[PDB]
Amino acid sequence: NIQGITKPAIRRLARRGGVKRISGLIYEETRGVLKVFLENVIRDAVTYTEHAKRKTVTAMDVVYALKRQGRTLYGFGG
DNA sequence: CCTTGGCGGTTTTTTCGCGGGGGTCTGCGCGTTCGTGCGTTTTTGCGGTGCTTGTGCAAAAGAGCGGCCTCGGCACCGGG
Repeated sequence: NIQGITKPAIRRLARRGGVKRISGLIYEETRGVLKVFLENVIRDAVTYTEHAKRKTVTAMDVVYALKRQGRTLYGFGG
């Protein structure tokens, strides 16, 4: 379901960054880099959860993993 | 305080970037049809109470009996 990140949505995301024109081949590249980033953060959150002896990933594990990667997130109980 | 290799100014050379010009194609813009998301109400699962099913802990007398012992009576060893 990587195709679920649809073309208008990624167009909107590029548009927030101030981009005027979009190449036709860029969408697969953005899907790939988003997959890589999500893979890394999800992996770290999952092993945090497995150390915590839990079966449900909470928001704290996600914020912890992100802050450990230098991508500190405010607003979710950090 | 000694030393010398290298920065620095100067003069030739050489070469890459930008602009102009041109051409091409491809995302952008808009219209039409289709999908599949958020929003509700319904369904299945986890739990508790109440009810039902299992089960541990007074002489007296006779009759009959087993063990037993004396005894009867016999066969047998030793010798000729």
